[PDB]
Amino acid sequence: DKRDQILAAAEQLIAESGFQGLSMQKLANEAGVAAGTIYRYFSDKEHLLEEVRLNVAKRIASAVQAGVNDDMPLKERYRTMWLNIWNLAGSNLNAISNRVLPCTTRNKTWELERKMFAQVDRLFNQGKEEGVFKPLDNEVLSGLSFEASVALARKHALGFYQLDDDALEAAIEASWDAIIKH
Amino acid sequence: DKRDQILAAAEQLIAESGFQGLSMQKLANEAGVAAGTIYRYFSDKEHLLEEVRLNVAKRIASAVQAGVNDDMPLKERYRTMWLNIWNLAGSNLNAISNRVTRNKTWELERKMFAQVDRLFNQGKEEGVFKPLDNEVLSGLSFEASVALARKHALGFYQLDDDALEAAIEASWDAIIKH
Ligand SMILES: [Cl-]
Repeated sequence: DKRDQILAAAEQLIAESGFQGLSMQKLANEAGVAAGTIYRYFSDKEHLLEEVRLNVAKRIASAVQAGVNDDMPLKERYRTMWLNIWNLAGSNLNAISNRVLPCTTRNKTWELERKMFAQVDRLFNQGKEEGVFKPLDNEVLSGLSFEASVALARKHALGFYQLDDDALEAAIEASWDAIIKH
Repeated sequence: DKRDQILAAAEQLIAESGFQGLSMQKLANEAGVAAGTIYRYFSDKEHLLEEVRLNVAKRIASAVQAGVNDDMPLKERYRTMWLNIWNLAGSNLNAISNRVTRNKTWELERKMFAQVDRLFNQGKEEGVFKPLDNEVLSGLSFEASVALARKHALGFYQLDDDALEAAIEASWDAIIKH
């Protein structure tokens, strides 16, 4: 089964030179398969692209959630994921997803991707249940904390500022302030 | 206006295809000119691109700081900017900026956002804000406006008014001392 190999080649090419650039021929060349092999797995370029988006979302979700267990205290689960996000900066996953349609597909993709972040939801739900977090939708809590520090990571990896360990922990703490009740 | 036409065409191609779809041939064709005319008005693609970046940055800076008066209270300026950012989402201009360097370019760009720096410097000097770097303070607050606004413009998630007000307060919590 060459599906992952093809997705890996595809993702590399998209990271490199984007969605619209993708050639089925170079894909086959880079994946090391005949063109015909690609069509045994994907009906056409457009279906391949959707599978790429879903596959990138799945990898991000497992990277973000790596090392988390729901036994940890809330703040430690938060810190772990926050730091996993920081360490994704400069990766292919970030590169690809910073681009990502109609809205039959657009909403399909969005909905399928949300299901993949089950431990992020459990953190925010548990926090709200415990009276620790502000009572906002998990999408808002995510936007105020995790999703925003993608921005810090991005701007750090691109050189806009250097952050020492004291400074990083200060950033983690400040973002926690955004989501906790005061 | 011919120069400006080329610049607008450049920005449009970039909005559609990024810097990787910006070839001089494609631009000539998008602007309805010969490629020579491009070389005449900019010297080369690098210089065309620096002008695109500066143009786009100035327009973003203008939008971000619209209606901000330096004498108003700290939190009022904050709110105005947070909402200005929110309303950039889904725009033409945000598209082109998303897709877009020298030290001189960055120095010139930063000067355009001087009000944003004065907000953070004044709040730190007054003991209101956490003593962090302005880029970090901005990362902790206004980038929440960007993330939320994006998801919102895409039609992914809808924030009613009370929720938007709460989100503005929450992101203020990130940057103030407690
Ligand atoms: Cl096969």
